[PDB]
Amino acid sequence: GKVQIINKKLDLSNVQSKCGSKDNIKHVPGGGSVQIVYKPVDLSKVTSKCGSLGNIHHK
Amino acid sequence: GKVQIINKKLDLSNVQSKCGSKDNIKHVPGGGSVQIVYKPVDLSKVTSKCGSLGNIHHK
Amino acid sequence: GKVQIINKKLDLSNVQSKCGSKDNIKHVPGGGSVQIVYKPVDLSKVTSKCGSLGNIHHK
Amino acid sequence: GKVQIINKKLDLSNVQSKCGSKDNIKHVPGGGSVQIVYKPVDLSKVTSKCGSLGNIHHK
Amino acid sequence: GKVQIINKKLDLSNVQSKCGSKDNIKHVPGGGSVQIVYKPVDLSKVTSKCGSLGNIHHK
Amino acid sequence: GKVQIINKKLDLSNVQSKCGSKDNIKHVPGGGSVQIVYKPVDLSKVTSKCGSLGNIHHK
Repeated sequence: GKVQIINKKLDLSNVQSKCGSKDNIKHVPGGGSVQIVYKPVDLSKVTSKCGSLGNIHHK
Repeated sequence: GKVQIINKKLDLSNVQSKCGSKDNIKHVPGGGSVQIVYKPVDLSKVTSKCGSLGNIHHK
Repeated sequence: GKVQIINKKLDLSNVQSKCGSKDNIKHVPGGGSVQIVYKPVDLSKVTSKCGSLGNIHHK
Repeated sequence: GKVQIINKKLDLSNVQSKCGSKDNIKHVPGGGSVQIVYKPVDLSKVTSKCGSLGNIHHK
Repeated sequence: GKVQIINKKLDLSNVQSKCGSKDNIKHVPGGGSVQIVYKPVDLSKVTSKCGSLGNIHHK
Repeated sequence: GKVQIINKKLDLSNVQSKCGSKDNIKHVPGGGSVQIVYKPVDLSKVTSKCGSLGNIHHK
């Protein structure tokens, strides 16, 4: 009678990245009173080398 | 009688990236009172490489 | 009777990138009172390379 | 007696990029009172190379 | 009886890019009171290259 | 008997780009009061090379 065939292959990916990240004072609603005092002296050399943010295949 | 065939391949990707990231004082609704005092002195060298933000194939 | 054949390949991508990024004072609704005081002296060299933001094939 | 054949290949890409990125004071609705004071002194050399923002094939 | 054949091969892209980008004081609805005071002395060299923003083939 | 054959091969692209980019004070609806003071003293040297904003093929 009837015949049916299905093949699927399915990749789904969702990548958020920050190579070498620094994040400061990230959220301040400020209800009532808040005070923040911070220095630093950073002198910063940053190096970062992110890999493929990906779906990837080889050879 | 009747025949149906399907083949699929599907790759779906969503990507967000920052390379060498510095993020500062990121959200301040400030509904009452806020004070922030911050330096730094950065003296900063940043180097960064981001790989393929991608769907990718080799050989 | 009836024969039907389908092949699909689909790559779907959404990408955002910031190579070398510094992001400052990103959102201030400031609904009451806010004060922010910030320096720095950056003295800054930035180098960045972003790879393919892509769907990509080689060989 | 009926036959149907379909082949599809589809790439769909949406890309946004910055190379050598800096963002400052990105959004200020400022509905009450806000004061921001910021320097920097940058001395900034920026070098950047954004690769193919693309659908791409080689060899 | 009826034979039908379809082939499709489609690349679709949407791209936005800013090589070397500095973006300052990006959006200020300023609905109450805002004061922003900012320098810099930038002393700045910028060099940038953007690769093909494209659908691309090399053989 | 009735036969139909279709082939399509399509590249479609939309691109916006800037090279050596700087954007200053991009949008100020200023619905209450705003004051901004910002220099820069830049000494700016800029070099830039945007590649093909295109659908492209070689060899």
